[PDB]
Amino acid sequence: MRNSKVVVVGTGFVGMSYAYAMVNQGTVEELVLLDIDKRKAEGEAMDLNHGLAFGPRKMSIKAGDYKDCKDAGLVVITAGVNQKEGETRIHLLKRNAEIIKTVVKNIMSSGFNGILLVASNPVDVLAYVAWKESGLHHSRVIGSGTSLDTARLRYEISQYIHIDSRNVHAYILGEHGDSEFVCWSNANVGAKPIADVIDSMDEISFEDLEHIYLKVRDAAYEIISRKKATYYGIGMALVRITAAIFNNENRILPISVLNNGVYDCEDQVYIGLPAVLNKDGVHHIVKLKLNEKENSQLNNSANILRKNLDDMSY
Amino acid sequence: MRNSKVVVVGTGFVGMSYAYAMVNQGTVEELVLLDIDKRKAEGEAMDLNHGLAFGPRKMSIKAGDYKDCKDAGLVVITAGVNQKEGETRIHLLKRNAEIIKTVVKNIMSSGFNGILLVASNPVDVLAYVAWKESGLHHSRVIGSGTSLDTARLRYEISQYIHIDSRNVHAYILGEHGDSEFVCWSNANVGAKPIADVIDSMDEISFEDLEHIYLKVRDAAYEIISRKKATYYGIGMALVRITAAIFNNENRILPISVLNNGVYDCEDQVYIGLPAVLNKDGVHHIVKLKLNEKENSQLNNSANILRKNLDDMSY
Amino acid sequence: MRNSKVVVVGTGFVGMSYAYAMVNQGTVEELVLLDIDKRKAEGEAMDLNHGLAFGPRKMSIKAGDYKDCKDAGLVVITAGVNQKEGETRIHLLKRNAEIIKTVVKNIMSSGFNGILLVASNPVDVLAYVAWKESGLHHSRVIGSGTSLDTARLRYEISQYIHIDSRNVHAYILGEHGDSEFVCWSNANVGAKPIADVIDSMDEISFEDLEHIYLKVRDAAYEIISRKKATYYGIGMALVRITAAIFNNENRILPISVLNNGVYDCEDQVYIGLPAVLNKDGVHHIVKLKLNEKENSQLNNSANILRKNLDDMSY
Amino acid sequence: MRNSKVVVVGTGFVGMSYAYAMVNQGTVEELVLLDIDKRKAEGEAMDLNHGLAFGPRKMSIKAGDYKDCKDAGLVVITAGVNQKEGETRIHLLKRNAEIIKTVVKNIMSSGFNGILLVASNPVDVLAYVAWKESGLHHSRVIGSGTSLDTARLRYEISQYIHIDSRNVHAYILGEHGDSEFVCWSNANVGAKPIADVIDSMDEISFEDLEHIYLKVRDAAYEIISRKKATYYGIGMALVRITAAIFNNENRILPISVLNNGVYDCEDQVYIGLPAVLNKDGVHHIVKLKLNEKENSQLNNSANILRKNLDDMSY
Ligand SMILES: [Cl-]
Ligand SMILES: [Cl-]
Ligand SMILES: [Cl-]
Ligand SMILES: [Cl-]
Ligand SMILES: [Cl-]
Ligand SMILES: [Cl-]
Ligand SMILES: [Cl-]
Ligand SMILES: [Cl-]
Ligand code: NA
Ligand code: NA
Ligand code: NA
Ligand code: NA
Repeated sequence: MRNSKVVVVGTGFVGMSYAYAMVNQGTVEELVLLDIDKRKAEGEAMDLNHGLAFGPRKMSIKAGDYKDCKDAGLVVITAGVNQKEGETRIHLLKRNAEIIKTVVKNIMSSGFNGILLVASNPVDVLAYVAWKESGLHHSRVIGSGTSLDTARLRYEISQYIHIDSRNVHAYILGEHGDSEFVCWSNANVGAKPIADVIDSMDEISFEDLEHIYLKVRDAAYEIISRKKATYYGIGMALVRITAAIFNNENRILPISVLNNGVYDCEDQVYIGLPAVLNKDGVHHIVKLKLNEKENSQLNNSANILRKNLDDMSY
Repeated sequence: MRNSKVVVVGTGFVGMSYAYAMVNQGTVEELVLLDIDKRKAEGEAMDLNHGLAFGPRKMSIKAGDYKDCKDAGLVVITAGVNQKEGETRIHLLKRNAEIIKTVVKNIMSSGFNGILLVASNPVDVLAYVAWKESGLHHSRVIGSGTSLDTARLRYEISQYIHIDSRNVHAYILGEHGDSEFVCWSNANVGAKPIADVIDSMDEISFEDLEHIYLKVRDAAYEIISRKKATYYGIGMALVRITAAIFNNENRILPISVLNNGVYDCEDQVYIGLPAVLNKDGVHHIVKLKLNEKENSQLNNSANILRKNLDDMSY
Repeated sequence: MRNSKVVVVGTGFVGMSYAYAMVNQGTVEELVLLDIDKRKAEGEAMDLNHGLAFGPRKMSIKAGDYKDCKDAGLVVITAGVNQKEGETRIHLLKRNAEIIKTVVKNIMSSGFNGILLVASNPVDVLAYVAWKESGLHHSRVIGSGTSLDTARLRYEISQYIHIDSRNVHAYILGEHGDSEFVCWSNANVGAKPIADVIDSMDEISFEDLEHIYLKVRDAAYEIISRKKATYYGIGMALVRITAAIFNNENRILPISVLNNGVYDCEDQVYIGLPAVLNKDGVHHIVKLKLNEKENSQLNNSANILRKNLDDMSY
Repeated sequence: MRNSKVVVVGTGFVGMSYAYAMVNQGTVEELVLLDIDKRKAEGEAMDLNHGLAFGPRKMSIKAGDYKDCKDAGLVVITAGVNQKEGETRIHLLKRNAEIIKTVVKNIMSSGFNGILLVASNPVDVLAYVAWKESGLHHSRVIGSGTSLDTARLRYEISQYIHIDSRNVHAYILGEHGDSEFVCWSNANVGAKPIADVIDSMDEISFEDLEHIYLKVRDAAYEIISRKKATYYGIGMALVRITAAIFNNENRILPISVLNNGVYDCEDQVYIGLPAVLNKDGVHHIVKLKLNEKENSQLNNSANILRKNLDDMSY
């Protein structure tokens, strides 16, 4: 048995770029848009529906309510708030946790028993929050984690070596935020280790690697400073996560998942790690052999998230 | 010989929804984004590029300048301005005509010799302006016209009769604006005339038709009033027009084209009519047998646009 | 709830062209191949599986047994036999009916409760046979009927008027065989009636229509005489029927369906008529207004099939 | 500038499975089929054309002659002969070399200046022959090499570890034939080296690797013995090679290429190696660090092909 219904909670540019990308890719049959501003969600459903006669797939799209979650295979949460003038980061963190809690309680009230995908920032902490408040098994609750950071990394590398970015197999791990890091010890192009690529190609050197990490680190800021917000990138990352689940792919993607003893960092954190996705959610987390530097960086990143969660009394 | 490069002029939500939809559909290989705010166009190119590692097609995407138009197969113009406090409609009409003129002169300076597609509103008058200022043959300059209105119509009909909207073959003709009208005399579902569908199906009646026309008429307003602007719909319409040209389809779509004696309304207006699109642009305009009411409505619509153009001293 | 499993019974070139086309289009997730020659089905599954690492969709493909039908959403039957030296047409007709009966009993034994799609020839009579032997409701048993004849017709017309064949909306109706006929009274290009197209375009005349009918009539023979058998065409027709069902499209396609009083020809025959397909099978048969000639031709075609069925004591 | 025309020479099941797969994937716009049996090629073009009204892309498909190669971007050669009763392997090798020579001379006579892709067996020797007889630069002449063997390898590995085969990044190198070998030293799943996968997963062990190599070695025989010939697998491999070129991907695929000093085996052989493909053909061969065993195996494989070529007085 298979499901083909996704509910999107929050119709800001992240949720709607995701929805539009799904419409253009024909990812699923049925889409339901939820927003605290019901009129806005209705307008967004009109605007999506009006392009369908030109789209690749027959779809059913509507604005709905939490009761529409009941038989949804996936709910994607993008809701949250922005820092107010004078507001501390812990205060805001707590306001976003309360929003996620409320969304998740409303989703669970419907009878929903599918998978939760959190894209709201800070995504690692909010995925943990959603996991705890949902009562669901952690293999059924994920966050988008470093999937977009990873796509950025592949893009940047591809510009040095002029190889299809889809042939670049390297991950950003850890917190989706300032403490993320590149796993260079397990990076290849095609089947070829990155260290060998560096030795072979004049196009890419050791110095470029640190530059690329910085570019990946600064990418969100850079986009926000130029066009107010970033959303096309995450929209396609969320589509890809969705497709791995509905197409039952057993695809390896870096996403926010509960470590739970897989890596030797903090067990009780959601954090960006490569994981196998299929129709049932997370099949398992892939355990990479990290070098000493990367393991240290993963520990640092996990400690940071665990402190955040402690401070939110989670 | 084939081209696979599109330039988008103006990176507001219409131009960028179009670009993102192309990225998700893999419509063409190469995309160049132009905007008077160069930093903004650069941010938009970053945000699109970051989703490519998850996209269906290898692409080259960058922010560029008018010189990048030189070997573009298609330039899509979305630039323009909004009414200022106190501004007359003729004043604003003239300010938009001057913007189009300037864009088009800059495009032609590059050596460009491809096709122009105008999506800026009011699209029928601005397509005529672009045609005149470009010096190009009118088969190489088009506007998006009533292609989106037509998709809306198909969507609305599909909701009554519960048939795939892509099986609904009916057009909105005329001005993309208040004087557009439904061509009911040439409308079918599958191969079946709409009048026969009405007789057969309890699901749809003569009264529903006038309602559907009103819904189509009010659709933009409705969306704008709920989410500030409409853009997902036109984005997919522009993709479809683009695909008909780059895939050399000889596809019939209702778009803004120079009447030029095909219908018996004003010859010297661009107006929404069904037309055959292929790699060379407009192969010919399809001439439908209109009934007396529709012919009158087309004349009214053409007269309105011709008066607009006169008033702009075109 | 949605299904994504198809079983193919008979792995000759029709069944396997269908399967390969599905693999290349990514139509469904799961495919099971059945053949009385188990080793052959296993070889075909190997050969399909080996292309998947290059395919657009993750799939599960295997050779199986009738018990694999139990949770299949669709079983496509292509099994049957060829005329032996000296064999009468009624004898062979009866040998094919017994094969279909046996296949269908074996399918039903599994607990299967999905949709049956018969492609074996003569498809209209064998669809009726499959319907009767299955015990299923007639909306859940169909044949491929004149869907391919219809694609041929659209192709031929497109070559005269140089319009995308997918914009040509015209049907072949009746028996998939010598008594099929073109429904010219309900034929259009885009939204434009074919009679108007003829008047407008020097490219197509009344004389061409009879020629086109003859071409469509002779197409199978022509292909068989040049490459031994026809199978790429039907393979893509079967994919399209499958996609209408699994994508729940409410798509109108001409297929073999039980008339049952919809048209005024024989009620108890399966015959090629336009029908609405969705995830539940046939939603309804579309009733076209036929002209006097076409109605007569449909009656002739139905009488022929009814005589065939009588002669088989169905 | 971009091309979108492919010519297929030889319409047996390899050439036609390739063509049909392209039609179902919409790989290119224009297809021309050539065969010494012109009637057969015409029948194959009919059978393909008849499915287009149901296909994803508008296409132009016809049977043609060598003059149609003139503006083709790619010619795919599948022509050749089978061993006769009593015939030595060197005799037959020479008969196939003469066929390739004749095809290639006829292609070059047209004015063709695109890329040659040889799929005829033995593909490595015949790619060299085509290269020499064509007068073209070796970056513009390739063979399908071990691309299919590689897809088989990925499929087999995926069945042990239950990961999307498209996440399995490992190559078969060398002769497409008995002396091919797995490059285990440069094999990963996602970004994770295969040795680490073996250590982590109970699902796959060192012993399985030798078994998998044997399965890959025996795959063609196995399929041939069950269904007479193998062709669906190579058909999709050829599509993938084609797509890398027409979509200008800079994609890494293992194909037959002229070693020419890249690896330290024989310089003057075509042999299966990973290579970067884009619109211009082979950008460069990727040089992997091979371990001692693999380097020896590559040398053995190259020596075998060089002896074959010597024996054919190439
Ligand atoms: Cl569903
Ligand atoms: Cl939001
Ligand atoms: Cl291009
Ligand atoms: Cl703008
Ligand atoms: Cl399923
Ligand atoms: Cl069979
Ligand atoms: Cl071309
Ligand atoms: Cl051949
Ligand atoms: Na280097
Ligand atoms: Na009615
Ligand atoms: Na005519
Ligand atoms: Na193991």
